[PDB]
Formats: sequence, C-alpha cells, structure tokens
Amino acid sequence: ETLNGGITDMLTELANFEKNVSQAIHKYNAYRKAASVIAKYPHKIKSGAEAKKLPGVGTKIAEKIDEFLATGKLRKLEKIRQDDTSSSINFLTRVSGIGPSAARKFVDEGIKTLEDLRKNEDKLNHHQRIGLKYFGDFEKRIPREEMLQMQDIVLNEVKKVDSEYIATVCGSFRRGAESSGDMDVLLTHPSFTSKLLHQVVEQLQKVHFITDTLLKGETKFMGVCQLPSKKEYPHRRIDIRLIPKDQYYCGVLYFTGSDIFNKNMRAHALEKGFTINEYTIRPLGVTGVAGEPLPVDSEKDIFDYIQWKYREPKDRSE
DNA sequence: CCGACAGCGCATCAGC
DNA sequence: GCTGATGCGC
DNA sequence: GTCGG
Ligand code: NA
Ligand code: NA
Repeated sequence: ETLNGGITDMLTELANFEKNVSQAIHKYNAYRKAASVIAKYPHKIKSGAEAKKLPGVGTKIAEKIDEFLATGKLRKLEKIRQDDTSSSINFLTRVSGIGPSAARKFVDEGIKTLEDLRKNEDKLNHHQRIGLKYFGDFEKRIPREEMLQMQDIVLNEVKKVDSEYIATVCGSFRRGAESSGDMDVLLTHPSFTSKLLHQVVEQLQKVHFITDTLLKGETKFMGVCQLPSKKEYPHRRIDIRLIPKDQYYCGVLYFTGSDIFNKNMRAHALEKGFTINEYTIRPLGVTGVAGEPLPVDSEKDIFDYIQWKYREPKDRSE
C-alpha cells in the first residue's frame, strides 16, 4: 500500500470520473484494471516506462504516472476536484440507485448535495430513497464475523420454508475474505429446472431480517437486511438469486470468483475442448460448435470435465 | 485503423 | 394499455 | 484507455 498507493489512488479517482461524469464505462474499467495490476506489482514504480511493461498500462497512463512521480499530483485531477459540477456528479453516484445519468440530472437541477436530495425525495424513485436512507451504512464493510451470523440466519430460515432448498453464500466471503461489501446468496430447488423466491423473501421478512426491498422478481431479489441486536448493527445490502438446479453449481462457481480466476478457467476449458459460462458447461465440436449442456451435480464435476485439479474457494484469488 | 471490453434481471422511462 | 429503450446494480 | 485482429 505504501509502494504505489499514490498511483493507485490516482487511477481509481480517474476511473470514477470517467464512469460518473464522462459516462465512459470502458475507460472506467481501463483505469481500474491498470490500478489493479499496479497494486499486485511488488515494486515501487520509478517511471511510466516501468509500469508500461505491465498489461493494462499503456502510453497515456504511463504519461500520467511520470507526471505524478515528478510533481506529486495530476493537473487533470486537480482541475476536476476543484470543478463544482464534476465533484457533485461524482459524489451523488455514491448513493445506491443514482447512476451517472440521474446524478447528471440532479446536478443540472441544482441538486448537488445529500441534503438537497432529502429536500427533493419526490424526485427520487424507491431505490434512490432507500439508498439515501442507508447511505452511510452501505459504504461500511461487513466483517466476516457478522457475515457468518448473517449466513446462519439465511440458511436457517431458508430451511424452515423447505428443507429441499440449497443456499450458498458466494462472493469474496466464500473465498474466505475478512470483510465484504454485500451478501450474495444463490438459491435453488429440485422442483425448479431449466414462486419459490417469494416464500424465502417473505420468511426472511417474517423474522425481520430483510427490512427493505430494492427489486424483486421470480429469479432475482435485491434488498436491505440487518442483524438483530440485544448497539444496533448497520443495515447491509443482500442479493438472492434463484438458479435452476441443473445450472446451480455453474452459478456457484461463477459468483464465487474471482473475476481473474473465471477468466483463467474459461481459457483452460477452451484448451481442453469445453466452453464455460455462468449457466452451463458445454463441449465444443470439431468446428467450434457447442453441444448440449453437460450434467452438473457438483462444483467439482466442472473441474473433472476440463481435467483440472479441484481448486479450493480460498485459493481462487487468481 | 478500429471494434471489444460481460451482460443479465428488474424498475423506470419514452413512444405508440 | 403494450412494447422497446434506458438506467442501474452486480 | 488498452489490447489485439
Ligand atoms: Na503495457
Ligand atoms: Na449509485
């Protein structure tokens, strides 16, 4: 963190500007990817040319690094920070439900601060009101100890609805992370293959675990939950996905991550003669044509098809 | 030089 | 009202 | 913004 922290903070701040103000999502992911590869770089960068050797860092970023290492700042960023419009737009996107488009809309109307939002809740949809209500709590990290407690509640209540259910808490948590930003739960049932989600949500609301709802459909749920007290715990964001039984363990593998791990596994699968997405793993023909989905009854089955040794979730960082 | 870069599920918006 | 586009989260 | 056809 003390190695190239100044560079990674710069690229991250540049990433947010492109996403929120410029609305250039591909430039946003470009800076983050660069900020990521520099973070894992075990040396203190001395020049843009050194970082240029890394994948994801091109000419423009190398040029920016050179300026930062010589001046301690970036003229582009300093002018962006002092810009009233850009800073206000970039900040409002921190509210869940407010993206680049809505933030641009609000700032143009004069709505630039968190207080201005509260004075204009008639201009906000349901999601934005909830995001505003739990603004502070949503930016808080969820310690693993609390994630375990949340997991106990979810697994207990899901089983009380129907013992035939299968629930898996994925994300960085399943990889053994010390903290999380949210809770992603994958759900399935033998009767559902390629009104089960409602019953689970209702039960979690019955024990007052789920407090609010952002979106709710037949296969996907996003809302707000909170751990019971005896100091009251912060409200956390929870997502619950209903996945078909024949596509469940492919989904588990997908949402467990990491993003880099999935990229490598998809690459290794292609060399073995298989293709893997979020839903299914299919064999490839001699002309590149994919066949019918392969039977998956376990996460270890997918590793067996591609002749790969089973990777523990804790060892899926890359 | 120039397109890819993940894209799906849900809520809301724009047009008919 | 329906249908498709847009916006947003992940 | 970077990478690769
Ligand atoms: Na490079
Ligand atoms: Na937001």
